[PDB]
Amino acid sequence: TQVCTGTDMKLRLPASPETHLDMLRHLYQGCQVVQGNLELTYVPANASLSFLQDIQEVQGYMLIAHNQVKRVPLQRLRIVRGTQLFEDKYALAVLDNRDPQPEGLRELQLRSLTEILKGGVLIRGNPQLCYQDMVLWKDVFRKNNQLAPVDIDTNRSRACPPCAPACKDNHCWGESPEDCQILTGTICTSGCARCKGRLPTDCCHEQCAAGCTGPKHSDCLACLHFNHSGICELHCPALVTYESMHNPEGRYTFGASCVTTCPYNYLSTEVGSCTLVCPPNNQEVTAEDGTQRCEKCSKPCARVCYGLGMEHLRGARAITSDNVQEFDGCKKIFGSLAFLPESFDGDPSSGIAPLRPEQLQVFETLEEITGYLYISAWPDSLRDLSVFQNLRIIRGRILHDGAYSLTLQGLGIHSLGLRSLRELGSGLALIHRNAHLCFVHTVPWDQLFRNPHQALLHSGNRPEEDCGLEGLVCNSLCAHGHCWGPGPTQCVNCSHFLRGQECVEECRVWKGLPREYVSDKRCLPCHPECQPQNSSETCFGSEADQCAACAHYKDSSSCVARCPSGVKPDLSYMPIWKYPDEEGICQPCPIN
Ligand SMILES: *[C@@H]1O[C@H](CO)[C@@H](O[C@@H]2O[C@H](CO)[C@@H](O)[C@H](O)[C@H]2NC(C)=O)[C@H](O)[C@H]1NC(C)=O
Ligand SMILES: *[C@@H]1O[C@H](CO)[C@@H](O[C@@H]2O[C@H](CO)[C@@H](O)[C@H](O)[C@H]2NC(C)=O)[C@H](O)[C@H]1NC(C)=O
Ligand SMILES: *[C@@H]1O[C@H](CO)[C@@H](O)[C@H](O)[C@H]1NC(C)=O
Repeated sequence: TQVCTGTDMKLRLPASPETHLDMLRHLYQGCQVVQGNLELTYVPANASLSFLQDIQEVQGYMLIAHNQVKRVPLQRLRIVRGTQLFEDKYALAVLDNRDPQPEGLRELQLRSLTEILKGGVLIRGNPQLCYQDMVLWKDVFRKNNQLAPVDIDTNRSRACPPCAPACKDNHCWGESPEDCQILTGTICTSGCARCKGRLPTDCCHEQCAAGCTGPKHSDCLACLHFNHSGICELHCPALVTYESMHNPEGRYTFGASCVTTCPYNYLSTEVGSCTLVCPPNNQEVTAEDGTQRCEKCSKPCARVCYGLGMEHLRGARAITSDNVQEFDGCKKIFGSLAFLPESFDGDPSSGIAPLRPEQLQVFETLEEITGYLYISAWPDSLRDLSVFQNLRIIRGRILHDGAYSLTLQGLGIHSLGLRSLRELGSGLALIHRNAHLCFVHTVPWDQLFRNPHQALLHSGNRPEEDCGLEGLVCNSLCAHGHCWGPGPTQCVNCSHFLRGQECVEECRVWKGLPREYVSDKRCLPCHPECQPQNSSETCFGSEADQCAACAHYKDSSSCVARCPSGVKPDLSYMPIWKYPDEEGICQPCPIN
């Protein structure tokens, strides 16, 4: 697309360096607006970072830390809004880009960045870096962001070449005549916050953010608040106008844009904003057909199951013996599930018992997670993720490290067993360091994804061709070779009939055990009082009334194990007394 979602990993090491770059690539390739924080970290010496080259806007902060690359190609980046700040104060943080000694970041080259709405700048520990002190920062910082901290270290093990002669003022982002700083704040006339030149004819509209092509609200380089189809405006048009009526111009706010409709995986509020999370004392209602909306509860909200990151589990790290039981009977969890080594080791200092595999069945009910699933430890006695057999959707409205809606890491599992998983609402799946794990590639991951930024990243599992030579392959009854584990329960779809959750070639219509009838490709058992037929069907439905014939006795039209002796109909005093015919037909007893 063009709008994408950033991350939230701060300075923490990537779990998967073998995969980190792929991740950055899948998140940012083609992306123009990052909603969230743009965090580029631990990029090695030779990485290609060219998938960053379309980024024109960061809504949160931008963090460039712990890389060895010499160049970070962000020359189209126009604005960092700073709706979130690093260390709660910096819109731009460039940290520790060096090697343990020549490598390390050399120039920032942010030659399009003409706007920082909120927060300041931190540049520290970057020993090859030049030109960090030749930016006029206060031109960059919005007029009312002028007191933003500038904490810019210039300790260097190299000599900086000057700003190229062609630079009209002595300001630049780098040594080349292309990296000249373009000034759009400090050079303006009067009460003009942003301009394209020194004259008032060059003033930008007040609703523009980084600069302009001309004077109009259709000529902005970026919108200060909201882009309403090519016009920057203070507000999106209301959904309702005042008698009060519906407004056919109505728009929803999504980021710095006015949208006709909320994007996938988002909820609509009455006031027409889009959220990942409802305001307090709301409920999520699924319009019958796809939509979800936030609606305030007139009386007390129905009791709901909160997972990690949410309400009283806001600060909780992991599912544990002290908390598993809060999930009994839960179909929907608002929040996330994470199972870490601590979950299964316990902690003898708090007295926390290790989580027993049996306790995990409290999840057999689970159909939906609004946040993420993160599994970093799992019992060795559980060969698969079968306790989540009925899990249908991981929404990924909250994501681990702000990137992953499904993580399985360093586990001993042999198969997945996630047999109901049909949807990863957003975020990436990361499945790595599971040395005995097969049936990863038998899953049709493209079918669970919902945007083109999502992918499965994988490494260190069992090679697929090594599984495929040991008979760990999809059962042959699974349609299209798609399955989640070995055997006939693990199909994504059955090509034939299902008996319970087992895929079978045939129902027991003529042959078999207890006899069966068919209904919607489903093997269903005849009543136990039906007599199995040697030649024909044994039943045509489930009830005692629906047998070819009775194994024991018959009462009116249904096959029965015993004749009624003294059975009283609901609201009657008169009991029925019967006895079986010589041919097994229940007849009325001659006495009451
Ligand atoms: C990144 O680039 C450099 C430069 O090509 C790599 O260093 C080279 O290593 C190869 C392989 O042995 C040598 O043949 C070159 O002569 C080296 N060049 C240098 C720096 O003098 C470096 O290994 C690369 N780093 C990564 C992350 O692979
Ligand atoms: C505001 O958003 C509009 C989208 O409505 C952007 O304008 C479109 O940009 C695409 C790709 O850049 C063009 O192909 C279309 O011709 C444009 N359409 C419209 C509605 O003008 C626009 O760039 C954004 N403006 C700002 C200031 O960010
Ligand atoms: C950079 O140099 C000065 C003076 O030599 C020193 O006091 C300062 O602490 C250094 N910066 C860092 C990385 O601490």
